[PDB]
Amino acid sequence: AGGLSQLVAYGAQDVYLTGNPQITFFKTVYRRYTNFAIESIQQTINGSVGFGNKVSTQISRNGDLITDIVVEFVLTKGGNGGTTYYPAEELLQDVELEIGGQRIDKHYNDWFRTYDALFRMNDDRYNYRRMTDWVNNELVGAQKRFYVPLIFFFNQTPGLALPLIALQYHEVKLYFTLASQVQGVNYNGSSAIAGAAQPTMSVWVDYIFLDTQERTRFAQLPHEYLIEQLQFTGSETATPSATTQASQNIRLNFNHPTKYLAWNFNNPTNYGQYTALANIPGACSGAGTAAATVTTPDYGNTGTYNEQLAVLDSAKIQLNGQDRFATRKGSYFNKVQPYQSIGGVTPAGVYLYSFALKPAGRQPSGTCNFSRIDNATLSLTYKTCSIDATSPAAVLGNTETVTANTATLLTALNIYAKNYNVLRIMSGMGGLAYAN
Amino acid sequence: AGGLSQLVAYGAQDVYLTGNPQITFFKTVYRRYTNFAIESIQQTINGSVGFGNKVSTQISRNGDLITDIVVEFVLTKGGNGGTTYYPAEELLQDVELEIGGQRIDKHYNDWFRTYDALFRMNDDRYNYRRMTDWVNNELVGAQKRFYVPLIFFFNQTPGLALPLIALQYHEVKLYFTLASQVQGVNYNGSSAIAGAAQPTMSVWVDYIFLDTQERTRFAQLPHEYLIEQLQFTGSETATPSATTQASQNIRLNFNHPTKYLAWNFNNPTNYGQYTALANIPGACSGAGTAAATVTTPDYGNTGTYNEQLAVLDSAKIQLNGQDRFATRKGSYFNKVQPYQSIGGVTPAGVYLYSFALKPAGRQPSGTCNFSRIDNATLSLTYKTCSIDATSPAAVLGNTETVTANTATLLTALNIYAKNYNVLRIMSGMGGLAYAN
Amino acid sequence: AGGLSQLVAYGAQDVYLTGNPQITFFKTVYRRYTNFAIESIQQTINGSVGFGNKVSTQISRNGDLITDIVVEFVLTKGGNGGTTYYPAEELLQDVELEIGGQRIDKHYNDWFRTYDALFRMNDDRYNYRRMTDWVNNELVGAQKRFYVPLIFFFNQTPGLALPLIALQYHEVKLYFTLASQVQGVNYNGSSAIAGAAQPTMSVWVDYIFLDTQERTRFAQLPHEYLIEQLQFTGSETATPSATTQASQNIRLNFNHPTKYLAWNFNNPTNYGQYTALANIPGACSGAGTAAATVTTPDYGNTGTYNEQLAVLDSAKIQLNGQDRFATRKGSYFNKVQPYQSIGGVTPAGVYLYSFALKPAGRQPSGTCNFSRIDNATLSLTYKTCSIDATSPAAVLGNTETVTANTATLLTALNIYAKNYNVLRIMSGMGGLAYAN
Ligand SMILES: *[C@@H]1O[C@H](CO)[C@@H](O[C@@H]2OC[C@@H](O)[C@H](O)[C@H]2O)[C@H](O[C@@H]2O[C@@H](C)[C@@H](O[C@@H]3OC[C@@H](O[C@H]4O[C@@H](C)[C@H](O)[C@@H](O)[C@H]4O[C@@H]4O[C@@H](C)[C@H](O)[C@@H](OC)[C@H]4OC)[C@H](O)[C@H]3O)[C@@H](O[C@H]3O[C@H](C)[C@@H](O)[C@H](O[C@H]4O[C@H](CO)[C@@H](O)[C@H](O)[C@@H]4O)[C@@H]3O)[C@@H]2O[C@H]2O[C@H](CO)[C@H](O)[C@H](O)[C@H]2O)[C@H]1O
Ligand SMILES: *[C@@H]1O[C@H](CO)[C@@H](O[C@@H]2OC[C@@H](O)[C@H](O)[C@H]2O)[C@H](O[C@@H]2O[C@@H](C)[C@@H](O[C@@H]3OC[C@@H](O[C@H]4O[C@@H](C)[C@H](O)[C@@H](O)[C@H]4O[C@@H]4O[C@@H](C)[C@H](O)[C@@H](OC)[C@H]4OC)[C@H](O)[C@H]3O)[C@@H](O[C@H]3O[C@H](C)[C@@H](O)[C@H](O[C@H]4O[C@H](CO)[C@@H](O)[C@H](O)[C@@H]4O)[C@@H]3O)[C@@H]2O[C@H]2O[C@H](CO)[C@H](O)[C@H](O)[C@H]2O)[C@H]1O
Ligand SMILES: *[C@@H]1O[C@H](CO)[C@@H](O[C@@H]2OC[C@@H](O)[C@H](O)[C@H]2O)[C@H](O[C@@H]2O[C@@H](C)[C@@H](O[C@@H]3OC[C@@H](O[C@H]4O[C@@H](C)[C@H](O)[C@@H](O)[C@H]4O[C@@H]4O[C@@H](C)[C@H](O)[C@@H](OC)[C@H]4OC)[C@H](O)[C@H]3O)[C@@H](O[C@H]3O[C@H](C)[C@@H](O)[C@H](O[C@H]4O[C@H](CO)[C@@H](O)[C@H](O)[C@@H]4O)[C@@H]3O)[C@@H]2O[C@H]2O[C@H](CO)[C@H](O)[C@H](O)[C@H]2O)[C@H]1O
Ligand SMILES: *[C@@H]1O[C@H](CO)[C@@H](O[C@@H]2OC[C@@H](O)[C@H](O)[C@H]2O)[C@H](O[C@@H]2O[C@@H](C)[C@@H](O[C@@H]3OC[C@@H](O[C@H]4O[C@@H](C)[C@H](O)[C@@H](O)[C@H]4O[C@@H]4O[C@@H](C)[C@H](O)[C@@H](OC)[C@H]4OC)[C@H](O)[C@H]3O)[C@@H](O[C@H]3O[C@H](C)[C@@H](O)[C@H](O[C@H]4O[C@H](CO)[C@@H](O)[C@H](O)[C@@H]4O)[C@@H]3O)[C@@H]2O[C@H]2O[C@H](CO)[C@H](O)[C@H](O)[C@H]2O)[C@H]1O
Ligand SMILES: *[C@@H]1O[C@H](CO)[C@@H](O[C@@H]2OC[C@@H](O)[C@H](O)[C@H]2O)[C@H](O[C@@H]2O[C@@H](C)[C@@H](O[C@@H]3OC[C@@H](O)[C@H](O)[C@H]3O)[C@@H](O[C@H]3O[C@H](C)[C@@H](O)[C@H](O[C@H]4O[C@H](CO)[C@@H](O)[C@H](O)[C@@H]4O)[C@@H]3O)[C@@H]2O[C@H]2O[C@H](CO)[C@H](O)[C@H](O)[C@H]2O)[C@H]1O
Ligand SMILES: *[C@@H]1O[C@H](CO)[C@@H](O[C@@H]2OC[C@@H](O)[C@H](O)[C@H]2O)[C@H](O[C@@H]2O[C@@H](C)[C@@H](O[C@@H]3OC[C@@H](O)[C@H](O)[C@H]3O)[C@@H](O[C@H]3O[C@H](C)[C@@H](O)[C@H](O[C@H]4O[C@H](CO)[C@@H](O)[C@H](O)[C@@H]4O)[C@@H]3O)[C@@H]2O[C@H]2O[C@H](CO)[C@H](O)[C@H](O)[C@H]2O)[C@H]1O
Ligand SMILES: *[C@@H]1O[C@H](CO)[C@@H](O[C@@H]2OC[C@@H](O)[C@H](O)[C@H]2O)[C@H](O[C@@H]2O[C@@H](C)[C@@H](O[C@@H]3OC[C@@H](O)[C@H](O)[C@H]3O)[C@@H](O[C@H]3O[C@H](C)[C@@H](O)[C@H](O[C@H]4O[C@H](CO)[C@@H](O)[C@H](O)[C@@H]4O)[C@@H]3O)[C@@H]2O[C@H]2O[C@H](CO)[C@H](O)[C@H](O)[C@H]2O)[C@H]1O
Ligand SMILES: *[C@@H]1O[C@H](CO)[C@@H](O)[C@H](O[C@@H]2O[C@@H](C)[C@@H](O)[C@@H](O)[C@@H]2O)[C@H]1O
Ligand SMILES: *[C@@H]1O[C@H](CO)[C@@H](O)[C@H](O[C@@H]2O[C@@H](C)[C@@H](O)[C@@H](O)[C@@H]2O)[C@H]1O
Ligand SMILES: [Hg+2]
Ligand SMILES: [Hg+2]
Ligand SMILES: [Hg+2]
Ligand SMILES: [Hg+2]
Ligand SMILES: [Hg+2]
Ligand SMILES: [Hg+2]
Repeated sequence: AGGLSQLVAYGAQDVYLTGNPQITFFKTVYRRYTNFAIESIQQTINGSVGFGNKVSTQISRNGDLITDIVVEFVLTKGGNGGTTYYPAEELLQDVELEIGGQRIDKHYNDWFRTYDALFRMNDDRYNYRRMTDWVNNELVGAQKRFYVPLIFFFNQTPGLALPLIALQYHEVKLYFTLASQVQGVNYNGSSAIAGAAQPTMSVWVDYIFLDTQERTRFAQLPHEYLIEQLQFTGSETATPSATTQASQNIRLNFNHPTKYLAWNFNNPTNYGQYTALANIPGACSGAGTAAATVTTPDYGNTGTYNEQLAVLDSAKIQLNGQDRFATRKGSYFNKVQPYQSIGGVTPAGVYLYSFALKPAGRQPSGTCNFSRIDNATLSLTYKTCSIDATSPAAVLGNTETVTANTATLLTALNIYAKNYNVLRIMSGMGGLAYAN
Repeated sequence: AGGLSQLVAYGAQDVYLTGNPQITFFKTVYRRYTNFAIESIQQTINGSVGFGNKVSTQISRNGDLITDIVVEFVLTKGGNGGTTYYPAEELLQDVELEIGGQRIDKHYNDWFRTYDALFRMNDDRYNYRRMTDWVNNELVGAQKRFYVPLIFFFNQTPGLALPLIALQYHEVKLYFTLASQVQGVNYNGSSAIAGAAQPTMSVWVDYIFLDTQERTRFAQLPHEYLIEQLQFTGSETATPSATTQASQNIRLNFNHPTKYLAWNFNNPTNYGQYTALANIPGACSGAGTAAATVTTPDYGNTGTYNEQLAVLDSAKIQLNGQDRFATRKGSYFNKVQPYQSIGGVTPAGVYLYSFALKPAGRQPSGTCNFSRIDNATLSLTYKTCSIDATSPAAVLGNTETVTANTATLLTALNIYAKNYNVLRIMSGMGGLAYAN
Repeated sequence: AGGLSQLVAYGAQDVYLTGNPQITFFKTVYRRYTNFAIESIQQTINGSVGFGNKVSTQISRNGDLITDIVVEFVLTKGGNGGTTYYPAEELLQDVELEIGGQRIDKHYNDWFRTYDALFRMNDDRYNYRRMTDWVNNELVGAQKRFYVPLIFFFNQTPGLALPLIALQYHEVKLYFTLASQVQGVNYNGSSAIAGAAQPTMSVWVDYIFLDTQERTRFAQLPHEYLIEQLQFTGSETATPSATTQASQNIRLNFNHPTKYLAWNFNNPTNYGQYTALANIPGACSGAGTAAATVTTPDYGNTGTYNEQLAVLDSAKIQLNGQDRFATRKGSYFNKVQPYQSIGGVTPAGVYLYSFALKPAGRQPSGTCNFSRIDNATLSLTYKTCSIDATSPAAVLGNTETVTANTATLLTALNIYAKNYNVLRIMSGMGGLAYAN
């Protein structure tokens, strides 16, 4: 009886499962690895740290490899609860990775927002906001230390750790541009906050110290790294109409085998506003009260999952004038494409089309070579922004192809593409195999 | 100092960890794969799309393999906030997969509910409800597009992608039965909603386009696929008593090496009602107010994690009249079995017993061959449904082996079993190795 | 067009991705494994089950291997909503694993709390609280069955399943110490709850039944298992000042290759209180009301993510009087270290420093050999606990290096280290390779 009686229940169908076993689940043999040690070491920042200033850092050569890099910010609130939306993230307006004077990759604050909306999830995503925002209803004057993790290729997996020991004659530098205006810190809307403190900045790089055997191999041998890059093109959204469905074709200027496309429609006035402001809880300042105004967002709750507030009705991609796939609704690129390939949840206003089975995985799993495509076009059709944004009854009770009239503020269209490339390192110098 | 001083701290105990390294964490070699492309292509639906109608689709032969399949529904609300509970999921009452006239698998809406409660989790599970329900407090008349992803074997992993190119002489068809009554869409309780719109349906299949090398291999070579199937038997729950603990033995008519058993006790009147209605927040219409009534649920919040509202007190399985394991409480099959083998959270009223170490994984990891068992029995003991469901003090303050008196409405008992089988494909035809 | 036109877009850059394929994503070959069966079997408990009592269990030899072990508790509430905080977890004050009279590992209730805060996440972590607490606003007299899963080496992965069949001459025993006072069960603060029921205890061990081939191998062959252990040292926190920043150096008495360090500052009066009590929602009894008192916590909401309520300002580790790394703020060890190596979220007051790339993984990925270090020191600097804890305006609006004046109650400092060891099993006896 019990367990033993099930073992005896053996038949011909078990041959496909347990006939002549190859593995066992009850005796794992663990792999032995190369000895190493990790140390997070502070870097020197060249230039004056302040709003709207450009600063740079040349990575010191303390260890053999480098992996994670974190930027530390200390900021002080200028408003009360819900008046900030990822201020530390917005503050890092853009960050450039350079090896031997050659640009390897460059990221932007809006990419950090889009990456977080697509590829982070669950408690990890909430911990990320803890690192970049006030999430405890803090008031005016609250001061907090923030941690912005970089997400370049060697930051995302130790298997791509950048070998400083093999880059003897090439310096590795990071160029930072700090934002000038950050909501809830030094600016409230367009009015500056008097007495707002300048930010203080610190840069920390995690180093790997290798044993003698592997150290000598890294220094003497040539290396090839399959790395990822970011491509970004900022376009102007066609003005959506309250009487007709506007359309638009954007020529895609991308290169290299590309894993996926990701785009959003954002209002440049408000960081992360990817959807239309409306008079429903969390969609505008003072929503559901006598002070409701759809001109100003509920900053702490700028994001939403309500597809009704998204502006894109349908979209498709064309290759040399032919449909790459049949037109799908905007919700397909927001819900189904992340469901099929990511497995998290993406707020409305952020869209994905994946060429890869696993776009979040480092291992390649399907790409499109945009370097071999003469014409690539993103065809867009917008909803009819005819809903009264001040009426919750109208916003919460409407049809698929209409949206709030405040969608006309979503004037900026940001399209991102994540591609692969090869970083060859030999004779103390690094270089990308393909420029375009 | 720092990192380097830890490397020198080397001893005899490090031999088991780093002595003669086999792997390194800092130089990942990625695998090269076969070139391919994905395209989601719309299918033709034969038959009239409407409530209570049967429609079918014969998969067109555009590509070499097929993977994901999504059913698109457009629906209009008939009620306000919290008056729908997975309407798009319920609408797809059952879906049958057929290859060459032979049934390969068949799923049901209640299986989608049970699968979601057991194997989906976190943001992925919330994104799934976004695809199948209104989650933004929408009002009467709100119209939304829904996406119901199929979960047959080739839908769940690209490694089991169905090769249409190798099924030249066998058609692959899907048979859909649409529900007749869906709460919050065309029916409110048992009263039809006047002017309710018929649903519109669309079926999309993702195709894989293979390169010439692999294309020829798939078309000429014989193939064997280790696939999964669903077995379902619907039984009548024994009437639980308010004065004694009712018991019941259900003979299990299952076959094949089975990964796990999953069952629920549901009230057929309400979709997904797996627990007793009670006068506590979220457990009945107007709970905690003067309009509270335990005859009608809070539809938007039909599920619960409160074990007190579950009807099963204890259960065990018997093999040929002998205990397969000692009796455990119903909470064990709801909490511990998912904890030990799934790692998510399952609402009360859904129970699991796993024969596998990893029942959610496609790779087999332990099964029981129900084809070699003459008698398999699920022995059940029910709680004494003697709690006053209208009293929150009684519901929120009671003992282990009692439940709310409204548990007598949980009359339907659905038992599911997930088994393995072999799909052999050769000479343009597919066929299952084992029928029973 | 469509998918097929992308396949033709092939170039020289695709050689690194798809040139001469090694793998395919569309034909997974699953591994065949050794046949087995699982059975959860109840154990005998020696000694009287009660608050403050020590009981033990000698594992019966029903099967070949053992894996998961769960302790079942039945408890009755003595208070209303939010008056319990993981009572089943606290009740299991400490549990010792012993093989042949030799201690293999020993865990504590505070380790369960710290482990849950660091390595559990998402729905799994919420399901764990369902197994160890009331989470449905239950009132006085509610009785619930709880499940405390053990987390020794063979409990966490079946690949380390303890082979009873190979331990013929060594008994495997578990020694439990039950807590004497549990908030919300038999004690309210320091006042006992009259008529509180003694707990009832049950111990269940999951057995693996092996087939003849593998059974004989396990019984005759020598075995080596790479297992993990817990090291714990309890220290007294230096009294933090409201006028200066107190500091403290703790000599670390640890051994073996250690994966990570984890520590907290807790108030022994309240289970899991890792942060200072304050007059903000969820931080003290009756917070935000006329009955607010920072002397008593909101038990149901004892944890927090608000770094302001944490007492540690900065910390670093020293090796033989030299900095192992540069000083970082306490939030770094609470936010960044879990972000970089765990990927969840950790409440404030729990700190991590990892020597491993993946400290939650069983496969070793970097350790420090504390057996080869003569002096290891944790250097601590505390915040100035000068904030008026009774003032929400002061707590929610302050600077980085200050905390609430109630932080002086965080007098206990618990430091944990997770190390590796080798369990050798031969001739029917088990033994650890290294004692220190
Ligand atoms: C994003 O989503 C989150 C999750 O829903 C929101 O948080 C929730 O808000 C609703 C709460 O019920 C829930 O508990 C909370 O989780 C978030 O809302 C915004 O941020 C929260 C923290 C609130 O801000 C706090 O609001 C209270 C203010 O305190 C003042 O309140 C006055 C009524 C008192 O007279 C005055 O003395 C202040 O309070 C005292 O100090 C506070 C800190 C103590 O807690 C309190 O003790 C109890 C007093 O000390 C003794 C805080 O300064 C502020 O940080 C939201 O504010 C809304 O909800 C409050 C419950 C309500 O009181 C607020 O009304 C006040 O402010 C509005 C203007 O905002 C005035 O018109 C009104 O007269 C009153 O003064 C307000 O309804 C925040 O939301 C608001 O501001 C946002 C800014 O982006 C946005 O504009 C939003 O639409 C607004 O609703 C969401 O951002
Ligand atoms: C499942 O769990 C969710 C999470 O807890 C619940 O959502 C929460 O509900 C409590 C809120 O505090 C919280 O913000 C919310 O997240 C969910 O509850 C159900 O769905 C929500 C969205 C509510 O429904 C909305 O309720 C308000 C209705 O609006 C009318 O309200 C009247 C008071 C006004 O006079 C009238 O003008 C309407 O409002 C106007 O229109 C709305 C859309 C605008 O927002 C409002 O502007 C502020 C007005 O415009 C100017 C909406 O139609 C409806 O969709 C829950 O309703 C409960 O909570 C409300 C806060 C409260 O107002 C409700 O009372 C009204 O309805 C009840 C009957 O339902 C009447 O008896 C009462 O007189 C009043 O008219 C109500 O207490 C929903 O819950 C209810 O219905 C459920 C149906 O399955 C179920 O029966 C449940 O027990 C009910 O409580 C949960 O389902
Ligand atoms: C941790 O975080 C959780 C998430 O925020 C909290 O839960 C939330 O609490 C706020 C709610 O709005 C929200 O819905 C809920 O999710 C949690 O709070 C604690 O636990 C919850 C469940 C509440 O406890 C319940 O509170 C109501 C009590 O019922 C009595 O209420 C009286 C007003 C009635 O007169 C009396 O008849 C009782 O109610 C009747 O019985 C209940 C069960 C029925 O539901 C009710 O029907 C509607 C009546 O039956 C007809 C329950 O016994 C108790 O379990 C929190 O309590 C706060 O919030 C309540 C909404 C409010 O009513 C409470 O006030 C009562 O108690 C306080 C003292 O606690 C008295 O001073 C006051 O006069 C009144 O009697 C109270 O404000 C719980 O929080 C409190 O207790 C904690 C103990 O650790 C802690 O001390 C905390 O600070 C307190 O606020 C959080 O723990
Ligand atoms: C947690 O956070 C909450 C906010 O999120 C805090 O509440 C805020 O407090 C400020 C308010 O403006 C705001 O509305 C409120 O949200 C909370 O603080 C404590 O709780 C509140 C409710 C206050 O308690 C009340 O204090 C007044 C007492 O009444 C006496 O007042 C005298 C002036 C009269 O002379 C005397 O007769 C009393 O009044 C009478 O009796 C009361 C019950 C009747 O309602 C009233 O009717 C008109 C009178 O009837 C004859 C109340 O009993 C008590 O409940 C906070 O108290 C502070 O703020 C008050 C506005 C202020 O008046 C208080 O000063 C009085 O008490 C102090 C000692 O506390 C005396 O030294 C002084 O002479 C005066 O008597 C006081 O500044 C509470 O905060 C105090 O106590 C806390 C611990 O309980 C804590 O120690 C804090 O630092 C103290 O400030 C937070 O706990
Ligand atoms: C989508 O957005 C548009 C633009 O914002 C919005 O239309 C605006 O609605 C407000 C109105 O003042 C503006 O003129 C209009 O542009 C639309 O709302 C819905 O469609 C419009 C055309 C109205 O429908 C018409 O109602 C009157 C009725 O005689 C006529 O047959 C019908 O077509 C909206 O109805 C609302 O506004 C009317 C002015 C008002 O009279 C209505 O009250 C009647 O009906 C309600 C129930 O709907 C009864 O409770 C009441 O006693 C009375 O009979 C009503 O307030 C309509 O919105 C309303 O219906 C939709 C679904 O069709 C949703 O449920 C809304 O929540 C609900 O307000 C948006 O859908
Ligand atoms: C489980 O479900 C059952 C069935 O619904 C429920 O019993 C129902 O309770 C309501 C009552 O009207 C029905 O007859 C009964 O079927 C049960 O509740 C609990 O058990 C019953 C037997 C009552 O206990 C008895 O209370 C009276 C007392 O003299 C006697 O010694 C005791 O056994 C429930 O107590 C409630 O209902 C009584 C009618 C009422 O008099 C009680 O008030 C007294 O006690 C309360 C505190 O419990 C005092 O605040 C008050 O001043 C007075 O002294 C009380 O309302 C009992 O429920 C109560 O206790 C349980 C735990 O035992 C829970 O905390 C409840 O939340 C609480 O209401 C359910 O447990
Ligand atoms: C951190 O904790 C400390 C200790 O708890 C706390 O200081 C306590 O604050 C309360 C006060 O009674 C105690 O003496 C003090 O120990 C600190 O709060 C902040 O710093 C102190 C020094 C005060 O600043 C001073 O305010 C008066 C002003 O003339 C002077 O220039 C300024 O330095 C706190 O201000 C509060 O308490 C004062 C007694 C009161 O007069 C203030 O009201 C004035 O300012 C407020 C806005 O700040 C106006 O709305 C009001 O009309 C009036 O002009 C005020 O209540 C100061 O806290 C206040 O400011 C900080 C940021 O500096 C936060 O926003 C607080 O939320 C806010 O209350 C804690 O930061
Ligand atoms: C969106 O459509 C709404 C309904 O017509 C308008 O109310 C709104 O106009 C804005 O707000 C109103 C109140 C007026 O002040 C307008 O001048 C303003 O542009 C539209 O944005
Ligand atoms: C923390 O600092 C607060 C502000 O000074 C004090 O109120 C608090 O003192 C406690 O509470 C007050 C109300 C008094 O009762 C004190 O005796 C008590 O110690 C400090 O803990
Ligand atoms: Hg393309
Ligand atoms: Hg418009
Ligand atoms: Hg079986
Ligand atoms: Hg009953
Ligand atoms: Hg060390
Ligand atoms: Hg202090």
